[PDB]
Amino acid sequence: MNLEVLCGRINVENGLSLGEPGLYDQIYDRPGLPDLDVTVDATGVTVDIGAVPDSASQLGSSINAGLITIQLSEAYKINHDFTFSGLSKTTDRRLSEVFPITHDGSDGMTPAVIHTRLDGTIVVVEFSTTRSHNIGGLEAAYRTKIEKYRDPISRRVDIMENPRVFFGVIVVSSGGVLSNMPLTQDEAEELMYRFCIANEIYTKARSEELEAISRALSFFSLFEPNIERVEGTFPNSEIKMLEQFLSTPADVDFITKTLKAKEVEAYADLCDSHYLKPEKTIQERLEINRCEAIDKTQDLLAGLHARSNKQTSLNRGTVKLPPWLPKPSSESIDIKTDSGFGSLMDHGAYGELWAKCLLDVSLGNVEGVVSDPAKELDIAISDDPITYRRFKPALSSSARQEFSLQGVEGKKWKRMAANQKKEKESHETLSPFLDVEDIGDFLTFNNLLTDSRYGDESIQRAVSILLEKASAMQDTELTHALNDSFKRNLSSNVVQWSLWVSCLAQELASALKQHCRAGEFIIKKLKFWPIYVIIKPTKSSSHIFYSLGIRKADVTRRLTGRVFSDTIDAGEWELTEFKSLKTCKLTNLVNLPCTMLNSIAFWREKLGVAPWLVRKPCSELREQVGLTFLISLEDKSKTEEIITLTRYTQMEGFVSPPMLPKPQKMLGKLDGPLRTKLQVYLLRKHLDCMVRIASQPFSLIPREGRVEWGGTFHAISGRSTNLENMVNSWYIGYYKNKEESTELNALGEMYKKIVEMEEDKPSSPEFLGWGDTDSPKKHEFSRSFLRAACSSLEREIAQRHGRQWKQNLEERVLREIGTKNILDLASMKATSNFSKDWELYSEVQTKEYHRSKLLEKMATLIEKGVMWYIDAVGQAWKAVLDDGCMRICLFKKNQHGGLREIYVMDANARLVQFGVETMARCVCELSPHETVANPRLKNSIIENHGLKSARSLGPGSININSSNDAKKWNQGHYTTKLALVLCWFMPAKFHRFIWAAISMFRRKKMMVDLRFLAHLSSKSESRSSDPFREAMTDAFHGNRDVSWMDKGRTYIKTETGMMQGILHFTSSLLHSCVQSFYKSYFVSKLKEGYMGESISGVVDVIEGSDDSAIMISIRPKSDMDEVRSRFFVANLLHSVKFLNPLFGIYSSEKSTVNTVYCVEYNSEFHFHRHLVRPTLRWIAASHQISETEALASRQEDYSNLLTQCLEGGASFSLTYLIQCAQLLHHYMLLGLCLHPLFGTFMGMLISDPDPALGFFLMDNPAFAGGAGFRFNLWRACKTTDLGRKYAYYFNEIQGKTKGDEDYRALDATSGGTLSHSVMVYWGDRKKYQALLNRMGLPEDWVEQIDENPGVLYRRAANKKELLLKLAEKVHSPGVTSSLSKGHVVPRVVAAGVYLLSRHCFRFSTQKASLIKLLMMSSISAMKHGGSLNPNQERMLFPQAQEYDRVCTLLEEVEHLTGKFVVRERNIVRSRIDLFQEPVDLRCKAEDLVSEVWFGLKRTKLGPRLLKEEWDKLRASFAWLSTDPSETLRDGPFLSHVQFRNFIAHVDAKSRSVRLLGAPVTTISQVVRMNFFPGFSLEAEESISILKHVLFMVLNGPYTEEYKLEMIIEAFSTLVIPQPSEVIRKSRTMTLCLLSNYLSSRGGSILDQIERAQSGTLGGFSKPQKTFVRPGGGVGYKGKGVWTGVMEDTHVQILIDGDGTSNWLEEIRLSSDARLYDVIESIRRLCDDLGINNRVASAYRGHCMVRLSGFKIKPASRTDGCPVRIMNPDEVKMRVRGDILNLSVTIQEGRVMNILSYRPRDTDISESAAAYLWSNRDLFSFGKKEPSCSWICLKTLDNWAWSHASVLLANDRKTQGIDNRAMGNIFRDCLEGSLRKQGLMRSKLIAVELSEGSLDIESIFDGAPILWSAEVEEFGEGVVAVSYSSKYYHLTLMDQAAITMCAIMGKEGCRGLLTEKRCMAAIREQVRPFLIFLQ
RNA sequence: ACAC
RNA sequence: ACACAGAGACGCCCAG
RNA sequence: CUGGGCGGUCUUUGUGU
RNA sequence: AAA
Repeated sequence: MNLEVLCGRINVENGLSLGEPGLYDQIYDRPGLPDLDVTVDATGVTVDIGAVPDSASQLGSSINAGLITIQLSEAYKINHDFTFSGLSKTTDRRLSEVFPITHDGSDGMTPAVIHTRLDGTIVVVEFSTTRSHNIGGLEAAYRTKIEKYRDPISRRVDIMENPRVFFGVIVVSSGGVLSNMPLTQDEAEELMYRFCIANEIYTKARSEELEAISRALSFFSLFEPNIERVEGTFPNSEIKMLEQFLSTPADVDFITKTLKAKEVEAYADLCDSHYLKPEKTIQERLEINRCEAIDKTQDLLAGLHARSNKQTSLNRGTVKLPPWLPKPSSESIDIKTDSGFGSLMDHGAYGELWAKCLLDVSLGNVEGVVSDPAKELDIAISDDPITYRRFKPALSSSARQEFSLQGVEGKKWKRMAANQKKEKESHETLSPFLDVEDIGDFLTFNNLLTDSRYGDESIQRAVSILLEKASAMQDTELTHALNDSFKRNLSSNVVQWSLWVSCLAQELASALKQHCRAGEFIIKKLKFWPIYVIIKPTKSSSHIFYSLGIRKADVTRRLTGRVFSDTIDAGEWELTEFKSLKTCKLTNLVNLPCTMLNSIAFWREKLGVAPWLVRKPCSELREQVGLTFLISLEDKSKTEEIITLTRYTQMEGFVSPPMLPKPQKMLGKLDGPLRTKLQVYLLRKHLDCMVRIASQPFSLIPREGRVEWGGTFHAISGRSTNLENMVNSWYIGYYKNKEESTELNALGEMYKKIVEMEEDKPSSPEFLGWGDTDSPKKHEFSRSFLRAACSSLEREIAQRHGRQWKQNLEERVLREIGTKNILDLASMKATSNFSKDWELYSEVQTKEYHRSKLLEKMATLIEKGVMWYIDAVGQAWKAVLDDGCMRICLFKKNQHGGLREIYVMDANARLVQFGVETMARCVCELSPHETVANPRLKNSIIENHGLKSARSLGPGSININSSNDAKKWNQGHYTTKLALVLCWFMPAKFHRFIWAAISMFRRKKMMVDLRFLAHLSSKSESRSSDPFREAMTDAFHGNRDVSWMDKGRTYIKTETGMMQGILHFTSSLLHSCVQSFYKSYFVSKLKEGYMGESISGVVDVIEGSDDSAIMISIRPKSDMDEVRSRFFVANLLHSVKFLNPLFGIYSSEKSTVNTVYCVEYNSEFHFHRHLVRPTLRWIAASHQISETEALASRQEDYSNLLTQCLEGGASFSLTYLIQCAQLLHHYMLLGLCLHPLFGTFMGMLISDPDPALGFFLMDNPAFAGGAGFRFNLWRACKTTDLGRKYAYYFNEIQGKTKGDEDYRALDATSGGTLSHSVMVYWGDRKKYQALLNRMGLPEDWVEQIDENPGVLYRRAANKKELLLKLAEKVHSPGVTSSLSKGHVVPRVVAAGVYLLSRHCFRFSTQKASLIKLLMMSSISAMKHGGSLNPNQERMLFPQAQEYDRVCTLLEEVEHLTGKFVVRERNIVRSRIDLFQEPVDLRCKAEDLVSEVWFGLKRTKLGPRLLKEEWDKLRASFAWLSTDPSETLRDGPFLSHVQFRNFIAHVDAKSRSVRLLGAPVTTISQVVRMNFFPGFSLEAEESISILKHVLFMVLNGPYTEEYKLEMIIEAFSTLVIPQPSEVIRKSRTMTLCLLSNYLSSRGGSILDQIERAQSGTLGGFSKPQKTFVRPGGGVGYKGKGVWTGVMEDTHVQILIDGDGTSNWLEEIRLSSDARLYDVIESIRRLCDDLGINNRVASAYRGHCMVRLSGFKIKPASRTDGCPVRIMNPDEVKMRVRGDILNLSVTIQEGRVMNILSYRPRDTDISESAAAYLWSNRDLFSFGKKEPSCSWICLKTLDNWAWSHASVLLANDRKTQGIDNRAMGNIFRDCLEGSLRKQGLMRSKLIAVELSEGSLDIESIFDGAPILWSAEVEEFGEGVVAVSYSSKYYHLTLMDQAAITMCAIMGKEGCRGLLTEKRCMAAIREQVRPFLIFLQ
């Protein structure tokens, strides 16, 4: 009954003892069984245990009666669970805790019992049970459970000083207890009786990576959704339809007939809508289309004018801020004027209070008018110790009335006649005939781009000084020219206006939180400008009101145009009426100057204008810049809809014959109330563009392979421009703020959208998944079509994947669900607390609903005893089923698209939904054409398609594309259909749970905002015009009946649709099924169509969720063939919209069908080879910051936003200008225009430039966004006093400098930045403290983390560690702190007035300021006077080698001397890889620390290498100790959390940047030909020269003897350093070993090769046969072995491959001494060489240790690989076909290569060729001057080429020129050279009854016929296969090619290249040009 | 940051 | 002034 | 009909990459 | 030369 008694029943002796197995047998005459009940429901297994029968031996004492609960997850092991429910420990312990770590790979195997016996000894007891009625099973179990632990315990006890260790395996069964301990027979009999009870319970109830599989399998097998309850609970939830759909086939007659009907309907609509028979011509068809567009537009205009307020002339500005540009100056308060404060009284109410304020200020105090610079100096110097000016004016009644009209004090004057009049008139729509000429005149003529002549001003001087201090790192003239361009942009008329507007908004944001008494006003002066603002602050949520007053003798300049609102004139002064802004609108105002700078820079770069040249602006720049200015200032949600729709509108001109552009479709969304002038102007321009593009398609102009579109134009302005400018002009509206506050008068559109499809729900359920339908109405579908689509996708997946795909999918989903934890849930996402309580209004009117985070629910679940995710599914399901509904809350996120309808989710619903989401995500990852779970397929389907069509069809193939969308993708997908498709794509076990989960979605009670219901219930009268408002009001008040109400409740019921987002993969899988069925149908129709001649074609489908693209390519043979094929493909693509309603899709009207060489899948516009992605969208989002605890993380986020701009296609100069704008934004949020003490902070920053102290690191101009914050930090450390400060800090960390208390930056953030500066306070911790004390976490988590540092690298063992990790995640600097947020930027910028001088920055107890911290560091960093040694740097910056390599390339390109050249059409997305993980480290720091402290195999180094890496890490930190506890006491930290953060934060990361440009060391090409569009930058060691030589040495026309001779010469002449100790496949070590083999300046060559490879010396003694996969890549299949020497042993590893898998095999060894190091090294080697371990070895004979999953197998158990124990003068150089193999010529039959070297195309540089050419009298290639032009990149002119041709002749031989090599070398090189400028082409039964409009001839009249237009394929795959040749970037004979072209005209050999004829006799003129080929 |  | 094919906000709580 | 002090105030951000 |  107690473990300690039987534990102490043993004797203690030296060494491990396995005991003696004692056989037991029952003798006590067990009477029978107690009361046993099985009640397995979904919530668990409740077993009722009665009183045991009375026994003669009185057994069953500890089986006392009661109720015991067993979870369904832990039901696969119930016999063992209940057998030992007694003496089992109430804790769990790992072997690494009680025993020293040996790194043997079996130290994580936790046993059942680890008992620290009371004699200071250790014992282990392992339970076991066998279900066999004999002793043989007992013996087998005893043997297995003794071999599982006999050896590792011996390994750990050899080290242990006291070997007092005993092993305690008990083999319990039905018959006997085989044990090596002396057991009391009563206790043994009791345990046997418990096992018998558990066995009978298992019978009556059943009716590391393997445990999760078993748990999930047992749960899903035993889980029982109450379907009988479910049907009565949720509608349409019967399993009968599901099993019928699974059972019955698809009726082929129904599918056939429906296909015929839909196809003829599509044909009829195409004929009658796109202007077909009676036969017309394209001109008159376009004229009729234009007339139809005119008719529809005038109908819309009439329908909008009918609902307007007439009033053709109306006055209100579109930018409600005054147009004045004042000259900045020093801070001063001048009040008195010439006329005095007596003329201001007689000018109105505004003048009255503007005189009152000035009278109060002048005859009073100026405190609060401006922030004093002295009052805060005393509080900045000091330690541990906002004041707005307030005045109440006279306020006559008329003035109060006028203020109440404009919003000020406007609530008490609510029922006045004038106020009610204004309220009546404010709800009146305007008219599209508004006569808007002010805006049109403004966007042609405006002074915005004129310079303001304001170069020297205080804000400009401060920003310029900061810019120069940033630029101090890079003094190149390139940087100065870009900085002068930025200064010139900064001096413009519009940015000098936006600077004071941003200052005004920054002052207003801080003033917003302040509150005033009734009648009070606040007067403020802008910092640098003589502008006075009177501020009336309401509640912070409410609007804040401002009036602006200026001297009017200081208004030096005014922005031109009538768009700005009018200003009251007070005589001397200019005043403006009070205007209103709230928090959301403020974001655009603060960010206006950066926005305008990014816009002028973007458009200047777009229009070919370089930054360095200064020119008069053109018209188009004014248009775009003014439009951005206007739309940014107005910030209204209706305005940006028009431009986003003009995107779709101008996507119609790419539609080709036989269809006409039909843009008028978009008018169904343009019908919306227009309440401003800019909206009317946008509507008018949009309709004019609509008419223009309806009257004429965008012309396609074929060229010599190139295809272009012409006639493209701006939507909102007349000017015609390039296609890129139009595509980027579409996105302009994105400048408007994405997040805007939703008022209570809104959200009615949301409820209208939700319930719109609810009314149209069908009542007969026969068509909702039961029967087959033709033309369903709004929600129905046909199960035959659904089954056909899912069967087609099943066939496609089974073709793509293996035939066992379902079994592996089941294993995948079970492993995913089983490994899920509760802690992996939560993640601080909002949930819904809607329950039965809230469902009754006026019960809940008193209390206020609050949404809560999932973290609290997960805390309650953790305290509930639930640890895995699968243990809480049953309780959540029961809670849902006991409620009969799922509860959903609502929020209105605003998206740059239309609008979002976000549905929040209840915690239990989320728990149930997560499982089916994972189940659908796995099958989506198995799909071959989806993108959401397969990110790869997005760029590998639309780009492979050109290559695939090239193979399948042939050269000169015409492509047709479609772009399909969905307009009602959220509501319309009836849950039955999703459940049917999903259950079709699953095994049978999952089907029940899946169906039950989807059945929950049938009823979705959604909470309506209680504040909205407060005013809905208070007004029983409906009034209004929109019928939905009246419907909801009547339904609530009950004088109407709708399904979606229940007579006075707070929930709107809903039966249809899948809520937006919560199902993201089931509907994606459905859409993939639809796309696959469409592809199959298209293939079937293409194989037989148009009279039966098979139109050769390929169709490739791609889909996400709603956006999809169908692409069909064809290759015709004649004009009639071309036109008929194009018409047939057009019909196939047009039938999609008609076939779609058979599924629940409902094709959108924003789709684009029948486009030739254009496709827009996911906003990536592929216009033939040109790939266009808008950069304006990411340039607009450049300056949206996130809240930061530290200060360097803000700059890191800025860097991420800049890098995203770089991905968008922005030029490097543009990227640098955007970062210059970001600098200004960072300093403005820091306080550059609010805090008086900023100047002192600026001076402090100049002396000490430090990241995380407010200094901004500026990137190099040539490479701007490619390199993250780490590279900038490294460069500044190399070349500033930041190196001194970092060295000081790392001396504090190393411990050689005390520097106690303040300083000691012992904490680091992401991106390798360490600082002790953090503003934890962040405007207090009320919400944080509420979250902390609401959850029952232990507030002493650091004390248990210190004593148990194990849980920082392990997933989960027990609940206490789960609670510790939860407490860690609830105190993380980012995960919990950042998540709480509203509008981030105003909240941040409001802190700019106290951040600089107040106590906010904690020392990472007391708080201080930025100034205080800088003054404290002013006596530390300067005083330190050190530097960074290379070890210190190479652990502060592990990637330093790549950093200096990149910096060398960047340093080379500085000079601004270059040529504008011709632009490149091809334009693709290359992935240049930079800053790869360095190889000379062998591991990372955190995983190495985990290996040393706990023995977790995260690194792949073993005991010797582990010890070496630990030795150098000790060299880094002398107080690092193996034992984790001794490290915390010595090391300068506070807890293992701080140590873990510090270790993990500074590391090497695999940086990768994608780009957009010409296809492609490779960094230099991007540096040159990406700086500006159409401008090469034209910039003017030892191993680079060696690489450049050896590339053409191995790849060249030379002879093998001459090859190796010049190899030896090149190795001897150059100087190569000694090799290093790398861990992976490197080439520098191979070059060094190759050099040292010949120089012989070291030891034995084999030893150096062995140690260079970290102890590995071997190769493929028996290689494997090579097969070429489609793309090259010779793969290794067959039988082969690998022989070498690992760790002073002899290995013969055998490899076997059959397909794309290279699973390993029998591992032959030579001794058992160092198996573990051999295993680690062999794993490393197999990872580098591409050898996995999945297939178990076929061998099953004699073996000792198996190998499966690259893990140690303790036993032969789980059969794997049979690991069997059982001349430095013959080496040479093979040189045998461009591989420099060395070989050992090991025992006869094998050659055993040891080193390889493959010269690639990258290793070519300009300098090396010139230096070799000059040093021609230094090597052996100086002779044969026709050669060494193959080694050095030369240009062979007429005489040199004549010399080469004379040398060639027919057949001549030289020393090493060989024969038949010059032929193919010249062929490849010069065919590629001729391909550069052109010349040689690159890589060369629903029938329509044959009716015909005019035999499809007049339909295509005047068309650019394309089947003879030599058009090329498009796709990054086709630009790579053209560059796949090893000789592309060579200029061997290019002048020869241009002279050939000049000789033979443009045509010349166009014949001979195509068909052999030029004039049949040319001979001596161009004979060598033909000798080159034939 | 994007897409629902 | 914001929001709106008229729902709201234009300050909230307490004391007299 | 006048005064006062409070207030990341309130939740405002779901699902996946 | 295997991604």
